[PDB]
Amino acid sequence: DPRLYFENRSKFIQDQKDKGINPYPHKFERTISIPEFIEKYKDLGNGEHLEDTILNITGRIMRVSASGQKLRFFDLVGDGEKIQVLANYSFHNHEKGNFAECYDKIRRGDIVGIVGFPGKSKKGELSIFPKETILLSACLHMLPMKYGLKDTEIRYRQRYLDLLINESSRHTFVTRTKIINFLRNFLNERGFFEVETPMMNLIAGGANARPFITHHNDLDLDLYLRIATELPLKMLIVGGIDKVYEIGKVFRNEGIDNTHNPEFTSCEFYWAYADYNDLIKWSEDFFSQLVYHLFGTYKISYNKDGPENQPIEIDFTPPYPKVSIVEEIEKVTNTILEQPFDSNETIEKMINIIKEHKIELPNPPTAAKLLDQLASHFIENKYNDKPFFIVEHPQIMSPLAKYHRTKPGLTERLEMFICGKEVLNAYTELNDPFKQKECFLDSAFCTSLEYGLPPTGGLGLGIDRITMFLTNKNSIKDVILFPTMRP
Amino acid sequence: DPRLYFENRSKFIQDQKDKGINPYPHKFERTISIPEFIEKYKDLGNGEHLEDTILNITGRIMRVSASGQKLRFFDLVGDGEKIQVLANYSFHNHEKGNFAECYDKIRRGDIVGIVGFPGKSKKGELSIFPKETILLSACLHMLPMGLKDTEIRYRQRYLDLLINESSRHTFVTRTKIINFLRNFLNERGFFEVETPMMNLIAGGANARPFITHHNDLDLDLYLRIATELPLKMLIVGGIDKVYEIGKVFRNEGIDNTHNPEFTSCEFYWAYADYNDLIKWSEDFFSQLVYHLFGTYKISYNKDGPENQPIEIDFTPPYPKVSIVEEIEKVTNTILEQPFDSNETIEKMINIIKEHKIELPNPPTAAKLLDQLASHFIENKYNDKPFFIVEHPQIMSPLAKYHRTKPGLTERLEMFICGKEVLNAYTELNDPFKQKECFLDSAFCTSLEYGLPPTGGLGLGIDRITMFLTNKNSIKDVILFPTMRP
Ligand SMILES: C[C@@H]1CCCN(C[C@H]2Cc3cc(O)cc(O)c3C(=O)O2)C1
Ligand SMILES: C[C@@H]1CCCN(C[C@H]2Cc3cc(O)cc(O)c3C(=O)O2)C1
Ligand SMILES: N[C@@H](CCCC[NH3+])C(=O)O
Ligand SMILES: N[C@@H](CCCC[NH3+])C(=O)O
Repeated sequence: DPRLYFENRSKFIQDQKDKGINPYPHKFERTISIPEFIEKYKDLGNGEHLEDTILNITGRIMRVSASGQKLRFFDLVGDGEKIQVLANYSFHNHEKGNFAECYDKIRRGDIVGIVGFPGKSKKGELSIFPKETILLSACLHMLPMKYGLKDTEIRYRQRYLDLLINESSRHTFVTRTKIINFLRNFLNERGFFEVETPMMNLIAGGANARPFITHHNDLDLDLYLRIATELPLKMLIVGGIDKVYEIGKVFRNEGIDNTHNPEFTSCEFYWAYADYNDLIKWSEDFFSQLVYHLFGTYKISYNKDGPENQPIEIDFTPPYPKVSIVEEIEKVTNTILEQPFDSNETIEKMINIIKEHKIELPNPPTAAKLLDQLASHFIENKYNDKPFFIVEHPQIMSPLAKYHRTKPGLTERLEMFICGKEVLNAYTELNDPFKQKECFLDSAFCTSLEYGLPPTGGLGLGIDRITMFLTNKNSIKDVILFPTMRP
Repeated sequence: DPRLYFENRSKFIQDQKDKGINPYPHKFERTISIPEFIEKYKDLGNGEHLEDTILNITGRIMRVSASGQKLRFFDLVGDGEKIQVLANYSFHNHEKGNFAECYDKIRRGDIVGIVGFPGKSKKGELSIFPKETILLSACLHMLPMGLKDTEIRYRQRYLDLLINESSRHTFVTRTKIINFLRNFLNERGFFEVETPMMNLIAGGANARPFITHHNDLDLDLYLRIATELPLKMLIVGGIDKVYEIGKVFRNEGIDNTHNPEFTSCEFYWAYADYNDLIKWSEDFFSQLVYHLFGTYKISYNKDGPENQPIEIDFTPPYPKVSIVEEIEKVTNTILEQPFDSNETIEKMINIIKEHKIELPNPPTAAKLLDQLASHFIENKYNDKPFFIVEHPQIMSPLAKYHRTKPGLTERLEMFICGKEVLNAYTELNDPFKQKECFLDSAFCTSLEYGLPPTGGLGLGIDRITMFLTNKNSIKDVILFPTMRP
């Protein structure tokens, strides 16, 4: 029980090897899985056995029970579904070892191949009746019980233990790929095209973050890891790919939070001849149909304050509330910020309302980062009953967004927030090389615009944050398999 | 013409802004795309006009030709398809400006917005009849008129995708291949996942890894060379059918068939053996080739686009050869075990020099066998893909020992024109038989909880698209490959 269980099971493998019994066989020819076994023999008669249809099935023993040395009860799991094993001495093929020698050797956690027939016990339990039982691979360690996990960080370290004990985690991850599959098929329906852009570049462009640094030995270059796929995707639209998208990982060297991770899955599409309204119409259709594709209703339950407090209802019914960033800030505080924002009359007009409201000052106090913290404390945690948009950002905050059609100083940028956390960022791209801020971003992108970029609108998604709200999870390490951990 | 055209056009759009014309308008809503335009109005009569059905279309001009200053001819390209522009003077709206100036400004490469009606040309071409054309995005640089076989096509792919209609046909099939692969595995109950690309140790293959540093934890991490270890750990977790189409990073040479980062897919099939992996690859490759072309045989310019092309027959089954057996037969020598013994190493050292082959340093057991297989097995059959099977355990640290032949494993490698596009074997699920479980301890411990008998397979997506798109270099199937400044 302490640590000696790892020793005798290890010697048990050696005792089987010396006696001539190979403990890890090569191939077991199973003819039926467990989920299909459940679907095929679900409505059998209580006590009915199908003796003429023998089946070969595999699985992992999760409960070892006995009753008289000649009747042994097991729990065989596989692909998230569970059936019972009713090993009876009279049904055992008395030609491959003794019954006791064939069943006293296996314990909890062992992968075993079963040769038997389907049937239901008198208690009404669908079970497989093995005439032959062969150990495929033994579990040398002591597996914890049901509620002996999902507490410590052993899940984030050894996820294979968390996937075999808690039905939640398996449901968290089958819904994660269900989202990615729904998102991939959603774009393909609109004629989008999936591509692959490089991840090791000589410049860190696309967003605002802190990059990584690696080195190529055969070339002697110190390359930067990407933070987004903004620049290469636009170059492909110049190449004729009007509808293009890409799903993949992006790297960030920021602080690790419950919504922040060193690496996470990104998704950016770029729609040619699409304006500001085409994006919000695309966003409201995507999130609404997604939660309806999963839960059958636009209203979902989500414990915002951990599993210890009551949840809050998140309504995904379009249209979502649109909010202007500069217009809402100057109303809740009645501090009129006149453009230009990078002046000196207004840059401290908002400094005297961030330290006056007991909020951390962001250094450097640039007009772009001041409006960011002002929006993060006055607009973000506004509508938790339903997601909302923060639209019409200033041009100081979005150096890659096209000028607004009428309103000066602003742009057509939009950010969707769920429970106050950004999960979407979209704007109409700035296809003017002369009205650009950075070309006076690498030259590979500045030269790409000089060849002609159509009026394009882009959008980025946070899939790792989306799965958090769509699975009632509060941490970023719950929605990814192997999060970065400290030894 | 040099940069003067780019600098004259840069001033040309500057004057257009001063005159009061926006060269980059915000929105111009189009009603129908160019591919939809062809699929609808193709069955018209030569010269038939539909002057009542007006449409809003967009595209990029790739051809400018004058003809009597009354009819202007253009080639509008959009989404890999082309249409003609019949700018008849009688149909032009003269209120929007001078008909001469409204079309003398349109150069090659400009993105324009056309408002007009469909129909066929006088000669019989499907054309669009613009009532008015408005420039939305101007191409300042001169588009290369086709003298494109240089090196700039790798650094500036957007130029290579507009001028060469052939390269767009190859990158569209690379997506169709991945779309076929994902659906192939998903239709077989496989469950796609995502393993972290930044691991504490690089494992799963045999290559030098890239190493970066995190600024919050202040320890150096290794970029993955293969998703092998994190995937089979999910097999221990209950996912009996798991795969991951993604990217890996290997820090080594850059040749026509090697890139510092490439796309690879690896699926792990529980309760499947070596015979199940051979049947899968034979089925997957034959169905993929037939899905793209309609036949199992294809043509491929192995020696280059100028030399004669060879044919590849993807009709299953494919030949299988044991690596240790065929090497002994072609060189008439016997390589007794152990393969890393001084006597066997010496024989492998000499045989490659009797036939004048370079020595792959370091002269080890695996390196000598790997070189002995590339210059004696992979270059003998090119008409069909073939499997090189039953590798020694010294060449495969993670492959299960052969169930019948001692000293070997149940490995299989598929080759096309002598290049490895696939690798598979039954996974070694015995934690004691691993020489290295005494790699990382975080993976050997996962085997201690019981790994069922499974069989994994790896695919080289970038190499597979090469032989299916008739490309000699791997940089031709990658959008933006690694390029030196
Ligand atoms: C491209 C998308 C657009 C939608 C918004 N997200 C936000 C992104 C920010 C972030 C920073 C970080 O260092 C670590 C993170 O895990 C995250 C994260 O998960 O989310 C970005
Ligand atoms: C997992 C797959 C399947 C099994 C075989 N291939 C081989 C892989 C090796 C490689 C190294 C490199 O530095 C660069 C490369 O492009 C490649 C490549 O394209 O192919 C690996
Ligand atoms: N790349 C942006 C999202 C897309 C913006 C519009 N092209 C980001 O990382 O937030
Ligand atoms: N990781 C292997 C492919 C899978 C081999 C079977 N586990 C490679 O890079 O070649």
